[PDB]
Amino acid sequence: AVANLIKRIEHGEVSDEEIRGMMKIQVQKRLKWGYKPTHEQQLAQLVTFAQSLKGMEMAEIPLPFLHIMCDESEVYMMDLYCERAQIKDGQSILDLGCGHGSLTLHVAQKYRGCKVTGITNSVSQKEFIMDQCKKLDLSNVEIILEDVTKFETEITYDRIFAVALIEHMKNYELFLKKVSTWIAQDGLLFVEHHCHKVFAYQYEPLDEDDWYTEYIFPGTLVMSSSSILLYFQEDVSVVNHWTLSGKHPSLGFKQWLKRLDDNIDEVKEIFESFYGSKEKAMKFITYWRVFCIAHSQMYSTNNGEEWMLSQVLFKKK
Amino acid sequence: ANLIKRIEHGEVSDEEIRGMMKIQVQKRLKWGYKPTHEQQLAQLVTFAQSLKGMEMAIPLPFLHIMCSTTLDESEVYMMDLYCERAQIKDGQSILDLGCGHGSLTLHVAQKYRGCKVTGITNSVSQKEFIMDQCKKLDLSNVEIILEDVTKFETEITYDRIFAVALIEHMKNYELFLKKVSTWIAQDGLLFVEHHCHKVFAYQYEPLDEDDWYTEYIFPSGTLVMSSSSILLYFQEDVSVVNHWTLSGKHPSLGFKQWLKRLDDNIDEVKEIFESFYGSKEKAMKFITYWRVFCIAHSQMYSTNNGEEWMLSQVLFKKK
Repeated sequence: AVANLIKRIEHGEVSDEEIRGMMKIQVQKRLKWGYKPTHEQQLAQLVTFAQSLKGMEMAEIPLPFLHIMCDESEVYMMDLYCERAQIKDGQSILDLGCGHGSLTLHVAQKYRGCKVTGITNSVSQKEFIMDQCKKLDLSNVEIILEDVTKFETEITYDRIFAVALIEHMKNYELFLKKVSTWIAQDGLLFVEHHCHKVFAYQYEPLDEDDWYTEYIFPGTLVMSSSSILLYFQEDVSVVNHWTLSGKHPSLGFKQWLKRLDDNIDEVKEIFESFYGSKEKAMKFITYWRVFCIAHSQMYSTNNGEEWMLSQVLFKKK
Repeated sequence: ANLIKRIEHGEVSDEEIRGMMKIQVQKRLKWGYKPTHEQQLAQLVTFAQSLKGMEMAIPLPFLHIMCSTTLDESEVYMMDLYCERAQIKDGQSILDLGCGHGSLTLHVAQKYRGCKVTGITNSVSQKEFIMDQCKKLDLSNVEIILEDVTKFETEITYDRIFAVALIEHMKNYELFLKKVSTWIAQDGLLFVEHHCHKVFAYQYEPLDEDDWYTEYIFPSGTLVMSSSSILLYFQEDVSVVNHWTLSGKHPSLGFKQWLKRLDDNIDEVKEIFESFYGSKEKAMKFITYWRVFCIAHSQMYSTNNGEEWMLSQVLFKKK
């Protein structure tokens, strides 16, 4: 019944510093769980995990919040995406899970001859984007409101982005097979995924003093490893593969935390309207604070050489 | 330069050679390991992409001599492990690329009487070291084709293909696997084993002015040491089904055992080679080369308890 610690964090009786201390322990426990004494064992563990994903299913916000939130490190990364995806003016572009449309809007403005199509889960996000289009006068963008795991079209695209989407997937084979059908002749697919450098795992509690896992990930999601997509090349082939150290996401979470805290009184306002309650507002806020605190700590581990980012460029076949 | 001459006349002990290799090894590790995963990975992918621009690629009495575990037993254990991981079954057509001594080709053909086994060698000799074995063992399910795998063309497809100790001699893995993929039958499999370093890959180019090992052992052919995961980046024409590694202790042990049999029988071997090469010292020079090869590589694969250089095995299906 570990479930008491939370409202303590939640009335603020547990400091950010204590939460980092707690995550340090969680990190050491996860690393010890995953690492193996020999390469033979370490690799077997990864191939066995990849095979298990093939037995799974592909997969399982107020607008004043998006306005407050949503910094040129974001710009750097998005230029890096365009360069590694070899974007050229004139191409048709598909953005899978475009979210806040940060990438969709950036490409549309940089490459005015491109046609950029975004696919999103949410009304609020489609709204934020297509009304970002009106202020930059972008005629460049179409947003389709739909489930990516359910979407399909006769249309093919020169370039497909899949950033922050793998994190919600389990059966990578079914995902890449479906996406492969949308790739035009000589088209390319760019994927970015948070990972551990060496091993993969499902978010399951490590022992009965592990609160992080069920708190942050209440059913079954997967942390990928940096090389795991190399074992899913039945329908696409790898063109290139890069990683970036955990310091980059670490900083991202800390900056996001800062923007939230710097604006906390108006965020606290927005979520009371949206949720109709101060208690529920308070618990959205606490969840996302702990998320940033805990993941900032996680990605910083060992100078960013444990958890990190993986980017993979695919072509069809 | 003159270091080489001296080794050949036996004024450079085995222990000195092991020591020289320990030094070489520490230099190669320092050269290969990078401070960050970003750089480490970049080094590997850039190396694999460079392979895509490259080309693809003994007296019988010696073979009769050389052919805690004994050498014999570990060899049998390894060939049973190949048959298990390659999912061999009685009745399959089986292609052995670079069948060499013909050990695996004969092992398979003997165990699965219903299999047809075809081997490929580019040798005057090895072909009937195998074909002599067949007439002896009274096997009729073996055919050996005299040919360079590099230029070999066929329209036949096979349920199972073996490529063991072959990749070590190749550079452009992309070209190799494309040609081979066309020989895989419907629902067939390709089993590859290669020596490698666990993390990084390299061409055998001298690390510095004191690097005698690289030129002495790999004069040219601009040969390549693979990494354990490098074939993952060569999946345009084949798809990985499984992937295993075995620690360096296994090949290290093998190199030690081979040297022991060579040394246990040096009288006969010198006889054989100096007859065969029509020159005594030219025979001391081939013998020295293979002794140094075994001593150096036994030491290399032993490094850090077998966790640096090792064996990688990859099972592929057709795309």
